[PDB]
Amino acid sequence: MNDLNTFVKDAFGRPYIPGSSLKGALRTAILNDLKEDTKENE
RNA sequence: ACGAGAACAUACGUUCUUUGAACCAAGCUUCAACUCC
Repeated sequence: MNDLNTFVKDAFGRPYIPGSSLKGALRTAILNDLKEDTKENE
């Protein structure tokens, strides 16, 4: 009935949000033009 | 009964002296620990 998923923590065991997460969020927000933006978008 | 007989082209002597396989150059670029029920 219980299966816990915990938050990401650094080596000191004190949590933080990595910057790749926020860049993924802003990339999802910016890319509301057409889905043509590949892995060499400047 | 030879323009012949006898006679080492031999002795000595460092392929050696000086000389950076160097100079320049981000293991980096783009990525949501995630979706479904």
